[PDB]
Amino acid sequence: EFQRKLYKELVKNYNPLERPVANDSQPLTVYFSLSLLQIMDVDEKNQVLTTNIWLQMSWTDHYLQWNVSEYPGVKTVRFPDGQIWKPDILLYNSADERFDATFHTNVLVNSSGHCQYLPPGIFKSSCYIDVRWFPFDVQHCKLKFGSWSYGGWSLDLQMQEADISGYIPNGEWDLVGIPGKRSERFYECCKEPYPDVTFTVTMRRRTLYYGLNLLIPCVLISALALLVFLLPADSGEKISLGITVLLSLTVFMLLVAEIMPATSDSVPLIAQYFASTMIIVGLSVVVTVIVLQYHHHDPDGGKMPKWTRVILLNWCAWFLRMKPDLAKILEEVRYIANRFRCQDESEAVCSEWKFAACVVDRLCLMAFSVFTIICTIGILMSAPNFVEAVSKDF
Amino acid sequence: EFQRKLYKELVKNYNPLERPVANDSQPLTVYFSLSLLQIMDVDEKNQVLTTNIWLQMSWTDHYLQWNVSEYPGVKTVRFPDGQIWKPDILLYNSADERFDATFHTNVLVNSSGHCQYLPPGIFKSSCYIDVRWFPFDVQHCKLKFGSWSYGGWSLDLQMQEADISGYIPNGEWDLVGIPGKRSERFYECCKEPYPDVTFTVTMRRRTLYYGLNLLIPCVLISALALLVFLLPADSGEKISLGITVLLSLTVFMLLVAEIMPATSDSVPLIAQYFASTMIIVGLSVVVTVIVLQYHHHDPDGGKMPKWTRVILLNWCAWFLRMKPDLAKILEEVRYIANRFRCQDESEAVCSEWKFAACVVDRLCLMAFSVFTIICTIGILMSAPNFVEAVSKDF
Amino acid sequence: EFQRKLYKELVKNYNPLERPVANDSQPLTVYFSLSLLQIMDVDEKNQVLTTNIWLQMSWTDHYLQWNVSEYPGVKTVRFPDGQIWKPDILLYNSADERFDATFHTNVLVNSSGHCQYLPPGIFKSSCYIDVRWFPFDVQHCKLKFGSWSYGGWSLDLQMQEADISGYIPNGEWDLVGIPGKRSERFYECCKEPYPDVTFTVTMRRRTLYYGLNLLIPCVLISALALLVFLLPADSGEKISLGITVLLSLTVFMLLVAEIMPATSDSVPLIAQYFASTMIIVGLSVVVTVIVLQYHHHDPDGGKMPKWTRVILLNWCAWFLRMKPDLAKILEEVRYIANRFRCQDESEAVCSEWKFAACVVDRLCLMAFSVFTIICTIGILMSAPNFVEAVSKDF
Amino acid sequence: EFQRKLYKELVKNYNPLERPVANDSQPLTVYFSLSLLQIMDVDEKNQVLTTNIWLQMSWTDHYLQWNVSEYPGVKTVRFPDGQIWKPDILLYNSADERFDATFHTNVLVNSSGHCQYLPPGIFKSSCYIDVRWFPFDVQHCKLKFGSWSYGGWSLDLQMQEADISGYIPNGEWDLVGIPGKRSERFYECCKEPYPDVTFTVTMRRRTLYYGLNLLIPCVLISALALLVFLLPADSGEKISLGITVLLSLTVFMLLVAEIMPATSDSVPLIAQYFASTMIIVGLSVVVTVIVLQYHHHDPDGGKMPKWTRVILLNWCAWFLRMKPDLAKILEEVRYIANRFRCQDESEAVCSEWKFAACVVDRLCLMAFSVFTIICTIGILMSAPNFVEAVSKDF
Amino acid sequence: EFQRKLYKELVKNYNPLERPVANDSQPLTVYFSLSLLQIMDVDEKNQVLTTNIWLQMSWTDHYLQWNVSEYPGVKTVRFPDGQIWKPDILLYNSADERFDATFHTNVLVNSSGHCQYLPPGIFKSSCYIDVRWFPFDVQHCKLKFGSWSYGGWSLDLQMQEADISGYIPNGEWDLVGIPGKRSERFYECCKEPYPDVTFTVTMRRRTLYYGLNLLIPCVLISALALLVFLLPADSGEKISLGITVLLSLTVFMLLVAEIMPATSDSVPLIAQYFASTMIIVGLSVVVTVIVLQYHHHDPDGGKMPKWTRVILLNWCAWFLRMKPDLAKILEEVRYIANRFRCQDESEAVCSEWKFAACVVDRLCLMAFSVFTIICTIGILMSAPNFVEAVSKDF
Ligand SMILES: *[C@@H]1O[C@H](CO)[C@@H](O)[C@H](O)[C@H]1NC(C)=O
Ligand SMILES: [Ca+2]
Ligand SMILES: [Ca+2]
Ligand SMILES: [Ca+2]
Ligand SMILES: [Ca+2]
Ligand SMILES: [Ca+2]
Repeated sequence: EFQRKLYKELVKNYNPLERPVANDSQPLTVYFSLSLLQIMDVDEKNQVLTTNIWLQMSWTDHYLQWNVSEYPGVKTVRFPDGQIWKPDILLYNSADERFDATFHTNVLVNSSGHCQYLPPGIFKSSCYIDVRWFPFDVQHCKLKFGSWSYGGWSLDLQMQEADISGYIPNGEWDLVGIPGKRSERFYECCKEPYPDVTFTVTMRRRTLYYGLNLLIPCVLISALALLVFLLPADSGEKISLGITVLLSLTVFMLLVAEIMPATSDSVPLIAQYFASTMIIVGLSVVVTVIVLQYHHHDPDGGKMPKWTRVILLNWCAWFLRMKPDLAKILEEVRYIANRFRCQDESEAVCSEWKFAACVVDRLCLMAFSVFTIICTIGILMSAPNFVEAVSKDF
Repeated sequence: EFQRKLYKELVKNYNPLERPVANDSQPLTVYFSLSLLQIMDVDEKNQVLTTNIWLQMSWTDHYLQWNVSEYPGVKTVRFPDGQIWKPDILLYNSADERFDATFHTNVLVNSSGHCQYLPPGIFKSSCYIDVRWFPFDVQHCKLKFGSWSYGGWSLDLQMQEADISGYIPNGEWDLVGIPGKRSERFYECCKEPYPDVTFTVTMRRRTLYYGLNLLIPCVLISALALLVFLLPADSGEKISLGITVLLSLTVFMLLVAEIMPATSDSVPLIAQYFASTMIIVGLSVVVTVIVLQYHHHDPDGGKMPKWTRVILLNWCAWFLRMKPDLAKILEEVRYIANRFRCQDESEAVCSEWKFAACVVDRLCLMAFSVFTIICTIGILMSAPNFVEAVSKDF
Repeated sequence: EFQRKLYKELVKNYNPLERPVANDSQPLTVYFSLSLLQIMDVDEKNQVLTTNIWLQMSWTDHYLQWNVSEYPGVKTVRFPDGQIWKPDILLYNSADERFDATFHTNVLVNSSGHCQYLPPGIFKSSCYIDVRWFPFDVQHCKLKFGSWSYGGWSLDLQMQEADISGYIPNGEWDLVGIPGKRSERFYECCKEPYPDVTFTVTMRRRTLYYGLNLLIPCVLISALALLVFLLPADSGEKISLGITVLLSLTVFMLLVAEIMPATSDSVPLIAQYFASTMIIVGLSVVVTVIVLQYHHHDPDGGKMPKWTRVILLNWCAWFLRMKPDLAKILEEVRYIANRFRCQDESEAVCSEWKFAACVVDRLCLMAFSVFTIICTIGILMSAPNFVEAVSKDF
Repeated sequence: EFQRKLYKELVKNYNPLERPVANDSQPLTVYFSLSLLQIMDVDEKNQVLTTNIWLQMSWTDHYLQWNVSEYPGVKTVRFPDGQIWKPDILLYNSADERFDATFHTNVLVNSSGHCQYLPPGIFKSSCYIDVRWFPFDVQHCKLKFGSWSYGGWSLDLQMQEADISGYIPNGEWDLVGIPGKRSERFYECCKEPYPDVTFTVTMRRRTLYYGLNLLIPCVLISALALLVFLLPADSGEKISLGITVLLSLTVFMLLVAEIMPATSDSVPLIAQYFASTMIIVGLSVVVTVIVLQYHHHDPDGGKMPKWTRVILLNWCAWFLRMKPDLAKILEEVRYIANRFRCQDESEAVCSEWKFAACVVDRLCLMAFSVFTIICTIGILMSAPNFVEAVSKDF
Repeated sequence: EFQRKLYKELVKNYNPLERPVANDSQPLTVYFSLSLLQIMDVDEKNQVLTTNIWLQMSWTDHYLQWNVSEYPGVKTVRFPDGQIWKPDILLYNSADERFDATFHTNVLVNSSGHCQYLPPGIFKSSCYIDVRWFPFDVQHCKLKFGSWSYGGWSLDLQMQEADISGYIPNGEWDLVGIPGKRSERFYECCKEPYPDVTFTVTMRRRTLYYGLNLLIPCVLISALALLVFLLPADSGEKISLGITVLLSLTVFMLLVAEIMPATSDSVPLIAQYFASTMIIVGLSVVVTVIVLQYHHHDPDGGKMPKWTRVILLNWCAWFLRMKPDLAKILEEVRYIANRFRCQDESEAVCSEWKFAACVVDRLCLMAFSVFTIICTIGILMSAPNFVEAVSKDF
């Protein structure tokens, strides 16, 4: 009886085109805020943040006011899209093909004209995603909101603190906070300035998944590449082991190339770590080739340079703690035995060259172990957020 | 004649904005429920549940009432979207870019004003998908529904049991049940509380497909890694077999990484099982390198430590039940034979070192077999739902 | 002059809400049918059938009637969506995010009120896709259609034979037929029953593509695995060949896992055939390891069990049709020759062990050939539709 | 002043439902055509042609006529969708989920009532894509257009030549032409026939990309498979080379399987060429196994059949142009030398068997070279359009 | 009070169909421009440029004028889509399924009738993407804009400089500039010409990511292929190394084939560089086979041609700076020693053939190093933009 009469009196002469203020010269105050429910996806390749957000706009409408004594029990009214004036607040850095992803809902309005409008939405926004320190990265994704066509002389956009009380954690991102800032900017379109309200979502990557799928797999494969330095040369499988580990390393390099944006603003930390690992395994194949040359050295070839027999077989070999008819028979058997003696001297030279290969294996075992550890530790702990990651996520 | 007259009388002065109650101060009771027809997809990567649902809302409309004696044969009427008041019940945790995925249909209304509204829909909802016990997991996906803009003082949302009579089974998920609960919650938006009705779909993963594509393939590949301990060392193919099985293991690790969400709330069971398997095969490559060092040991190198000739060649080798001119000719032939004797002693030392490699193969064959069985059995039967899975799905 | 006057008289007092019958108590008869133009896609992973369909609804409208003598040349009229009453027939098992995929078009209406409505559409429907016999499978995909909100007391849905005259064949599916059936069902929503009309599309998979991409590639790779039994052991490439063929077999297992739905209602025929093939190649690697143990057997190790020298070197080797100073010189040369004699006896034992490996190769060549043929033939001809496939598609 | 007055007079009593003809009994002539701007994509897997098209419809409207002397400067008027009658011409073989992909724009109308309507659009259409001769294929994709609900007694659809003046070439398809044909067909829906206008886009695949990504890579890999016949047997890498080239061949077979539709209307040319190449490399692995059996033949085994020592070591080896105490010492040394002599005869037999392997390598080098060339040339030049391709694209 | 009165007076008799000019014979001037905010994506495979753009249209409306003295404080008004006349400016080369991707917003209008309309949008446009010089390419993507249905006699489209003040850099593309040009063209549709305004976005690819993911990985793999020329032949791993590096090269060839459009307008620079690298590694496998033939040459086979013993073992070997009863015993031992002597001469011939293989390794090491460097440098520095790339991006 009363709800029917109010809806009829409130729409008399109403115009959703008119900005709802008593004095046309003043700007209309609009308080903007939002509630962050869920971070659905951070698309590092497309540089897009997907979020589930309820936006919160509130203002006063001069013409949507009634006396609750004259409409008993009628304290709030509701209006759908197009039936009352709303602020046309849009996400400026939308990455949605439709641009505006807001699902339109009612505007709630109480008897003093106070209007509340909380349209839900799944929003996609453009966010520079800084992959310099990935997977130990912190991202600061901006969500810029402002009236599209109402400047500051017409619409006084004000900011209120973001709501995270109903926020649902994500398993890949720890929300650090959603600080906001109201700015007043000029655009070359217009002489009037246009206020906006930007919310910056500070979200920290959780690193357990990436530790177990990217960082830890790489360390063990790096350790496998050092088993080439422990394989005997006579096994015949050093290059197979080494080059196969190297082919195992490209699957990870393509996994990173597939998830990282194709940008030149910097080189990700993961890229520097995988590139260094692949250069340490790629250099262990180069060293393996040199080792095999020493092991398979032709004894009747060039003698061992004196610099080599001291640098390897003395210094490094100490540091590593390795260490008438009867005369014709005589002539003929002497040839057989002398042939054996020549084979022993050639064999001794071969064993001497083989021992050099063993020393080079041990040296480059130690050398590549130090390179792996320092590069692994140095690259990973160069990230500002590495210590925080191992404390919280491990 | 009568259907035409009723549709004309029923819309006189009607307003789809007005909540349809006789006394404005009372809230309107709305019974919400749903019918689960089909679970279309559980997206574990995007944390999204897709379902085919008919929602069921029912209420009374004070103004949609007629006397069937005055409209003979006219017992029900129908109204499309926007022509009569409806409750704006929305899925709160929608994951649809449009947010609201409901296909709007008629509202059926009989002569006493009882309104029935059953819009079908394909819904996408946000569901925390707990992959801790995957593939023997049970999921509890919530579907939260409530009026967006009508609080409890206006809309008394009530719950009714979910319908599963027309439910069509899925081959990957056994519906355990769809219990629902009506809750009354406060939000920082509003001083009035807002009732909602949540339905939790309890669905058990069926594990035959994952047994045959993830778990069983892994067991056999684990068994293949133990064939390296049975390959003779002289074959020249131990590292090839071992490292190739290890490269066969990464295809599965990338298959899991591709279907699992990138989260740090826990490590899936499948991840722990594949990671342990890859550490058992990766450790069989380390042990294989040690075996080859023993087999290819230089006889003129360091002698065998006394601890090694007892631990392996006595204890473990028993447990495993393995086990003037004529003088110049004399001098020259004595060298040939003594050279042969030195070769036999060197060969005996080599065979002794080769026998150690064989014992180490058998020990690590048994040791890695126990590790594989205990890790396989221990990790799999640590799942609460493993026994149920093998009973129902196998 | 007359078309303008008819469109004006026909809309006087018309209501698209009113069901178009003269007697409100009777149900309106609606004949439903469809024309199948093209099967666009059978999505076995998502269990979705895509089809290009024109639906065919026809009924009578009491108020859309004129005398063609009074409107010369005006024999048919046309009305767009929302301007005249239509039946709200929907696909019940729609898999489209919008649910209703029908493109709305005109309703044609002649002078006696007969209405024809043929909206085209690309439809996606939920279809249980039975992959038990894939790729020799026949599918029976249902398309359930009925009025959403009009029960049987209001809408007498009747069925007419499906049109396939304009059907365009697909290269993967031979349409067997589109039988339909009208059913009358009750739902827990409603006390009134709701008729529906279901069309079952019986479509046979054409198997040439899958013969050439799945079945034939697998047979040849199975034959390659038997070449390991023909490779000499001294080549050093048996495990490389065997395990490489095994790695070639996983690419196919992942191709099947990617196109098959992740369901536990059964194991596909292709899964049983590839799993058996991979178990025959995986068992040829196990047997290869045993062969290499025989070939590389240490002659100074355990002697050959008497059961082995009869089972292999007699039975199977027949079946397969294989088959003062002068005394010091004397002492020293006798050692050299006796050392040679011991080497010959050790070599004879080695050749004896090598011959056992050759016999085992031939036995397991024959044994695995029979297993491959019987498993290949047995699994493939266990399909009811295998004989039909080779007759029609090959 | 005049544009305002014309828009007001022209809509008086106008009805967009009425077909715009003076005599209702006559059909309305509509000239249909189109402008082909760009071929966006030919989807061979989904059998869908995407094109950027402007459609061109023109007709006369009896009621949209004015005297330009009475509306000075007003020579054309414009009307948006729904405000004037339009022909409901649709693409019949649309593959778009919405079915109708036309972007609606104004209808231009001059003073004699002539209406021009050029809606742009991105269209997806169903096109049988004949992959028999891929990548040297020519496709004839039909675009069928006709009024959905207006038959020939109401709408006289006429055809005009297609415009390609603003056509923008594509790098994969050379437009050969867009011939059109107007047809008059009957459908089982209706007793009246329905004219349509079909345009067939004849487009020739440009083959440079596919020459460099499919055909040329395959030829070189085929040539690599012949290097197995040049590898010495003592290298120990024949199977590794051969089987690795075979694994290199499957990456291409899966690339083709991924881009080709899963159809059984024929076997593509590329499929026959890759299948023959893989059977020539797969047969070079079989022959390699036979070669290794000859090379590793046990000298104490079965003698060489006389047919083998003539067919290979005579004929083919000519064609290929290959080619008291002193008596105890005597007894003992005679054994040593006779043992050497037996080793030489066994070695001579081994070298004889090794020479057979070399001849078989050279024969099968020549034989597989001829097979590769004839199969490569024969399969490729069996395409009708191969000569055109190498002339235009190379 | 005044905003309400202006919105009411301004819509009296207004028609959004009427072009807003005082004199109908004159064309309406419209200034078109745009603001480039962000380049979202350059799709080289689909030939589509995605951009975030605000379009800027401005014109005068004769009927939207008021005296601000009569409406105090009312200086601007706003109108939504369909309520006032707008120019129907469309992107001509749109690649969006909807064609028009513009998000409609208000038109701002001040008291002298000046209208400003800045609809945002995410636009997809067809752009010929010239991949000839990829990854050192510069692209010139056109965005053609014009009124769809208003020709030059009605709509005088004028151009204004593009705004890039709010442009946000992209990590893959450096915006070089957005020059625009206004053109007046004729179309076969129409006798009247139709102005358009085209903006060409000149964007330079940033090459760090592609240097590290495509170019640098390829160089090192090319260097690895040269390690085959340093591996000793006795290692038994030359083909394994060589062919494995060749299989490592196909992963890159498929990565390029996946991101490049399938076009025959040219061969990309990356394609020529990878194809040359794969032909240098593929030719190092051919040369490796020849080397192994020399190393494994049968000493009892054909002698070394005199041309070979000079070209390799003299010239190239200097350039490279490589370098009664007692008579029976006598007869028997003479055989043993003469057998040894024959083995030494055969061994000397073998070592001579082995030395040739070593020289060929060193020659082809140097030769392939020069080929790699010249092909690497020559192909890369043939790009006009290579020097700019290394200066700016490295
Ligand atoms: C505008 O109105 C004011 C007061 O009503 C008047 O003085 C002024 O002349 C008007 N301007 C025009 C251009 O008519
Ligand atoms: Ca992420
Ligand atoms: Ca699932
Ligand atoms: Ca299919
Ligand atoms: Ca194509
Ligand atoms: Ca790009």
